[PDB]
Amino acid sequence: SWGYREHNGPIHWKEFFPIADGDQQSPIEIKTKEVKYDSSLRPLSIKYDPSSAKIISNSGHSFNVDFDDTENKSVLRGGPLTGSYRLRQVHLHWGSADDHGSEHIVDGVSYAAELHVVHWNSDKYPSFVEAAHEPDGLAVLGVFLQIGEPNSQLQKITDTLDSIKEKGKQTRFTNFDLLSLLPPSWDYWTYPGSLTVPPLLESVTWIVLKQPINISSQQLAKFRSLLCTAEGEAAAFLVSNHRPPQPLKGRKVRASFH
Ligand SMILES: CC(=O)Nc1nnc(S(N)(=O)=O)s1
Ligand SMILES: [Zn+2]
Repeated sequence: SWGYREHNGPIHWKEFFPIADGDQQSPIEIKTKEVKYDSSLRPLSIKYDPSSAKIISNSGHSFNVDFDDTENKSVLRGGPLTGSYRLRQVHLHWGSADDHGSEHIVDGVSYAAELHVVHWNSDKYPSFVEAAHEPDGLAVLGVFLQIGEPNSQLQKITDTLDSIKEKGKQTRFTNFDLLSLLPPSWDYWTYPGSLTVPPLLESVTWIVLKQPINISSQQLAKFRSLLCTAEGEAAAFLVSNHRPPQPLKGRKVRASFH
């Protein structure tokens, strides 16, 4: 089974999922010199209801804050999107050390971590499962985290880490102000890509914010104390869970800003 360890890591993924070498894989390196502004891009419209969050858990590959997507209370619209995309989950990627943990990298630079807000096209498809199999089915908002002062908006999440240390563990997580976690500026880059974890489906319209948010070194270290293994099973820490940048393959990276 896949993972981020030496024997089941990203370089080995093509062995289980041939699509790992697809033409629209994520993440990628964003080279600002090659980015083209597109006036046809609309401003992002983000409406998040704090009552949407339901639970947080350890999937074995990251922590997952799952939201109730039966309702249309939390949705993402605008940007490069056509229609409304319902909020589904929030998770985080990091590396074994502060100097290299983000999935997407900018001009050869890796941030310390990267937050992903996963949405699906509820306007066209019946469920996230089916949307995940369509080119225009998913939209993932990426937020870079860079080392800085402690971020009090992460406390709610970090306080639960011990209760979901083991893979499979979960605890109730509600009344979460996701919006306040985003940077003040929503300027972003967008390109067609895929999920960064198996099944690596190429159904994602990526929206990566340019402005990063802060996290202290102490805070980030807590996520590395999570295990990618289950209780009663041989232990292994989830010290790193980011996929290396993938070949752009001629895709166009667009900027919503000048
Ligand atoms: C259930 C679900 O959301 N699966 C995902 N797989 N990859 C994702 S990511 N890292 O590309 O946002 S989300
Ligand atoms: Zn992710």
